[PDB]
Amino acid sequence: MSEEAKIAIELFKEAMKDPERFKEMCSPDTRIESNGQEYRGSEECKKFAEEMKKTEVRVERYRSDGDRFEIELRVNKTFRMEIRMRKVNGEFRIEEMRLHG
Repeated sequence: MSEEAKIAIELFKEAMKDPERFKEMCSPDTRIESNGQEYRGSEECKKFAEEMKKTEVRVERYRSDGDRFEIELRVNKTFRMEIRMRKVNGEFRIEEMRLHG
């Protein structure tokens, strides 16, 4: 429950700190939407992470399912971020994430 997400939340937060670590988390399934602009796939997501490197994160909301985790964050320039992740073999994949600020 709390722990898995913590790890999952922390991993994303740690991935926010390390741009290349973020590149690892992505799969071809990954879909990202930012300001009406869409990024989809392994390569495209890694390409997104580089742009995000140019940037105090607060977790406003969190939801838990065994397979998948839905997380809603506050980015602080202030923005709101929603992330959906699925746990695969002790590793976490970013199934989707949308940043609407």
